[PDB]
This record gives sequence, C-alpha cells and structure tokens, in this order.
Amino acid sequence: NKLIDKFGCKLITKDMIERMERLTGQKAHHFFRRNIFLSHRDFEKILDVYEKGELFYLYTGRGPSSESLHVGHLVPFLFTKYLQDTFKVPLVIQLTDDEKFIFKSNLTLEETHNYAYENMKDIIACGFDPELTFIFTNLEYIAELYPDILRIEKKISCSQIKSIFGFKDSCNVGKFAFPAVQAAPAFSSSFPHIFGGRTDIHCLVPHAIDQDPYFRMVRDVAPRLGYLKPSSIHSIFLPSNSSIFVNDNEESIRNKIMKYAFSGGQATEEEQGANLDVDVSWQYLRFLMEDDEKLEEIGKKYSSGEMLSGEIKSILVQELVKLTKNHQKNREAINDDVIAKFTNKSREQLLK
Amino acid sequence: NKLIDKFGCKLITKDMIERMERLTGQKAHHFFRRNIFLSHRDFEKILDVYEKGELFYLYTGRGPSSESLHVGHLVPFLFTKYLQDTFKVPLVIQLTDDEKFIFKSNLTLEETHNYAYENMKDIIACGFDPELTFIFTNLEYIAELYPDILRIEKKISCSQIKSIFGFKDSCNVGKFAFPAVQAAPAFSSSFPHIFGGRTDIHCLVPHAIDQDPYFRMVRDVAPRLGYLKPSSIHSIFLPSNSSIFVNDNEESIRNKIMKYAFSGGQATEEEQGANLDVDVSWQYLRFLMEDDEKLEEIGKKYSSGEMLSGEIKSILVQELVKLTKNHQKNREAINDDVIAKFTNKSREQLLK
Ligand SMILES: N[C@@H](Cc1c[nH]c2ccccc12)C(=O)O
Ligand SMILES: N[C@@H](Cc1c[nH]c2ccccc12)C(=O)O
Repeated sequence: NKLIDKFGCKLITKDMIERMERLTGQKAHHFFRRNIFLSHRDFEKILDVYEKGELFYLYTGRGPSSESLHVGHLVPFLFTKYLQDTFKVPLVIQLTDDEKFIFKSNLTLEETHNYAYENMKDIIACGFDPELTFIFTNLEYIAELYPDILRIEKKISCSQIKSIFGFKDSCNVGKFAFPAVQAAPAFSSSFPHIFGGRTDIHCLVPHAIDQDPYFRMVRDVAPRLGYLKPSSIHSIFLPSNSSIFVNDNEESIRNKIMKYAFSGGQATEEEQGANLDVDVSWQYLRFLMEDDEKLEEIGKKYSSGEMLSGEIKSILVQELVKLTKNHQKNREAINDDVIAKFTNKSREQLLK
Repeated sequence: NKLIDKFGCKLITKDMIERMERLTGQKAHHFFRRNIFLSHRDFEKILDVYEKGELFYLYTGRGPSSESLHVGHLVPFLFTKYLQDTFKVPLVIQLTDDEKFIFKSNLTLEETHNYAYENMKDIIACGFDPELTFIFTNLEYIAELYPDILRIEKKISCSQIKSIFGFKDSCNVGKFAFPAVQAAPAFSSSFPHIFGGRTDIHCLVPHAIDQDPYFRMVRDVAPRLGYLKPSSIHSIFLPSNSSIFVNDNEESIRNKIMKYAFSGGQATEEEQGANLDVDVSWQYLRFLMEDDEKLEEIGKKYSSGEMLSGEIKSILVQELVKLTKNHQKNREAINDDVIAKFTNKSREQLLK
C-alpha cells in the first residue's frame, strides 16, 4: 500500500470489479473480493476494448529456479485461467530459463532448461486450453523475440536500467540485458504466428506486484516504438530453502506448516486471542478457501481465542492437500504429446 | 606499434611465417610479407595444432551498415580465403545485423537485414568453398548462439564492459549486450551442427586490429567457462562519406581517387619528391599489387620524383577496376540457391 504509491499504480475500485462482471457475464474471482489481485495499470482499457467486441491477449510467466512450482506461484496462473475462461482470449506464457541462469550463481542452463519443462507440466495442469495458449522457453523462442528485444534496448539507457532495477556496475551484463527479454512479449509484434504482424492487439499482464518494474519500463518505451502500452493487473506476494511445492505429498505439507509456518497465536493456551496480520496460515487460507462463510467464521473464532493455532494449521493442511492432489492427478495426464500442442509455435487463426 | 604492444599483441615473426609455409606447401600470402596482417594472439598455438594433424576453424565477420562492402573490407575476407585454401579448414562468418541497428541511430533492422543479404553475395564472391563455409546473420542464428551469449554475460561485469569498450551510463543497453554476441562464435560449442558439441576445437579469428577488444574479453572468459581461448591474427586498415565500393563502376572509382585520395606529392610539380607514408594511393597499391618488382620500382620512382601523383593514381585506378570487375562478375553468379548452401545450418561431417 506504501508500495502502491511509490510504484504509481491505481487501486482496483468496485466500479471496475462491477464492470468486468457486468461485461463478462460471470461472478468475479475471489482474488478480487479479498484484494489478492488489488492493483492495476490501464485494466480499464482492456474492458473498454472488450466492450467494443475487440480481442486482446494475456501474458504471464514463470522463472524456473526449482523443478516444481510453489503453491504461491499458482496464484497468478490460477487467476489467468479464470481470465482466459472469462474473456475467451489467447494466452502467452514465458518460461525464463535465461533469467535464472543469469541471476542465480548456483544454476546452469541445462538445469534451468529441464526445470522449465517440468514447470510447464505444472502450468498446463491448471487446465489451460491448448487452442488458446502458447507456452515457450526463452532458449527456444529467443529468435522470435529478438527484433523487439533489440528495439526496446535501443530506447533504454544503461542508467535507466540501474534506476529501475537497482543494479550496479559490479553486476554482470546479463542482468542488464534481460529486462528487454521479459518486456518483449507484452507487444503483439513478438508473436507473428498468432497476431500476424499486427501491432494493434492490446496485451494484459497478470503478475505479482514485484514484477511491476519490467512493465513500468515497457510502458514507457511503447509509444516511442509506435506500439500499444500493455496493461497490468497486480497480485500481492504469497508469504513464506523449503516452502510448499505443488508436488509435495500430504506428509511434506503437514510437516512444513507445523514447523515453519509462523503462528500469530499465543505461545501457550493463553487464548480465552491471535494476530491475523502476522499468521501465515490465515493468510494462506485467504487465497485458497472458496467458501466465504467459513473464512469469516474461522477468522472470527481464531481472533477471539475459541480456535487454537493448532486447528487453523490443520484446516489449511487439508485445503493444501485437496489443492495439491487435484493438481497432481491433472499433472499425470501431461505427456510430450500434450506439451507439443502447447509448445507448437503455429496457430492457424483469423486475427488477420 | 606501442599501443599494439600495450594491448598485449605480438608482431608476426619471420620464424612464424616460415613455420607456416613449411607446414602447408604454399608460399605465404603477401599480407604477411607487407605487414598488412602484422599482429597476433596465440597464432603459434594454431600452427602447433596443425602440426599435430588436428583441425581447427576460422571465424571472421562483417557489420552490414551499407549495401555494398568497401574494398577495405575485402582485406580480412581475401586473407581468410587464403587461410581456408592453405589449411583446408572450416570457416564461420557472422553478419551483425543486430549490432549496426544498435550502434547507428539512422538504421533499422529491415535495412540491416537486407544489407546483410547483399553483403553475403559480396562475401561469397571472394571464392569461399561452400562445403567448408557457414555464413549467417545474427537475427537468424541467435538461438544457436544464445547459450554461449548467456554464459559469457554471466561472467562479465557491466563495469568490465565500460572499461573495455569505453561505453558510458548514457549509452543504450543494447550496446552493453552486443559484445557477447560477437564473442560467442569464437567457441566451438556455438556450432553444434558442425563440431558436434565438442568444446576442444581451436578457433582462429582474423580481424582488423580495431575489433581486438571483443576477443581480448572472450580470451579472459574462456577459462572460466572451461573453453579454449580463441587465437587471432590482426590486420591494419586500408588507409581512409564515399569510399571505394566493390560495385563501383570505372568512373566512380576514378572520381574518388582523384578527388578524395590524399596525395603525398608536392602541391605543384616541385618534384625533381613525394612522401610515401602519407600517400593514400601508394598504401592502396601495397595491398593490391601481387607484383613485387613493380611495387618497389613505382615506390622508388614516385619517391625520387620521376613519377607524378597523377600517374600513381592512375595505376591504382586500373588495379582497383581489375579487382572490382573480377569481384562483380563473381557476384553475378550468386543467387538464393547459392546463398542457401552457405547459410545452411547443418553439415553432415565427421569431427565426432
Ligand atoms: N520474472 C518472473 C517470470 C516471468 C516472465 N514473464 C512474466 C510476466 C509476468 C509475470 C512474471 C513473468 C519470475 O521470476 O518468476
Ligand atoms: N562488428 C564487426 C563485424 C564482426 C563480427 N565478428 C567479427 C569477427 C572478426 C572480425 C569482424 C567481425 C564490424 O562491424 O566490423
């Protein structure tokens, strides 16, 4: 909220929420109710465009630093699926095997590439439509992005990078060269095989609020390239070696909440209450629980001291395993042939 | 030749030159004798390798800022053909359409890409063997280079780039990102479809001395990647916005020497002599004239004053048009099918 000012994003008022629901014909995701996606840039443009019968596209991404996604990383992906189902628009997903090899001394491109492909399985396991979704790694799609990477780079000073991402002269040049790579897919030109070279297809970018810098930068260069400014919709972080992965079994999950999940309850049972703003388990349930009436009542009871830290952690565990089990079976149905449909660069479509 | 030592280069020795002629059965190309290629880094390593029956490869390049190559730009290319004929080794040639779009405000990728393809025709017109030569533009081969680009970038600080190329914070980030692109082909890993993934094939890089910075940098990162240091052999530039292009007609050529070619002769005929170190026409004939006996005698007569500036400029004109006519007919034999042979990324070969 102090970060929303210094970035210069606007809050998503109810009037926007009511408009999307109004235009879509579907109930708003709970990530809106609960201010999980709380922030945007020019999201009102997207609804303007969709109001006019015009199509647009979604862009989101993932950095493969681990073989499996955290559950926290499903927050933007699950939300994007909802947006794809609601607007029925194409989606574009970048796996940044280049970035994480660059920004993490303890990594190689062989590992990042493999982690990328496993990560795709977790991503597809969220139930995206392959007829509407194009997924790709930077190592494999770099040539298609290169022309827009070069155009963005020519318009930004090295000093502007420092100013935006806070790098220093001591940083490796790879760090300076990546932002353009992440910026590039927010322009329709970077996907000739779906949009046909058109430059007039608006892009909407769901992302954790910490990714905002890349898209602040690209919104500044857009006009100088005669391109549309991409719109953004921001989520808050999902708070914290080992945190909860989507391929964790029931025992792993229970083990981690009980030992590593910071409680807001009193040390002993001096609960005739608890602090919900610091309780990690409460904040997790806010993302997961589709039942509103349960949530308020859990929050009330755990606040007032008629629920111990022990019980709130158990409720979360069973929610996490329901989530993680449903994702794990969906993942079993994902083979190289299913991947191929998502990775297939060509889409015989009529946007031209 | 004090900067040339300071940089860390070595002058090419008669021993080194004799050592070669001994080892190939061919008399030495005159760019050696005339000290046009005067300098090297670990060229003695290449001869060591060739002494042992082992193969290596050549890497040279061209920046397409103009539709036609200057005659000066044929100096490294003509020399490389000689090296290819003498050692019978594979060659790899990079057209940097990315660089010149990056470094020249008055350029676009469309122009640079086209200028690249016309430039290839001039390059192929030097008589390279397509069974031994692989030519490519960065826009088209970037994905194959990307892994080594990324590996070089992770090992160099932004401050190291400033220090080596003299860039400033005000410079666009594209300028910082390009050196790795030019470095990458000096490692055999960057050509899996000829060397088979092998990292133990030495590379030799012919270049104008002003390109040295890129290969100073890449020689410093080689060990940290477990890669071989590339060797280089360096040429002095053809003495210098119109200069002589390979597609210039006779009239264009005569027009340029007479008007723009700095003479070392006296203003009027106060020649009972001339200064050969400043005379641009004399220095051009040193590169061109395959006849030694003529050259000494021209130099003597033009020195002593029994040849006017007028005649020396005419001799050069007729040499230039003989050169430029032979190149122009060889260029007429170059179609997209010929280009395709050179640009074809795959080479069924036994280096593995
Ligand atoms: N940089 C993001 C991955 C990513 C790539 N493109 C994106 C677009 C939007 C949000 C995130 C991304 C990460 O570290 O995981
Ligand atoms: N950047 C170089 C072209 C080049 C690329 N790779 C090279 C290797 C050797 C010599 C030249 C090159 C130029 O503008 O001239």
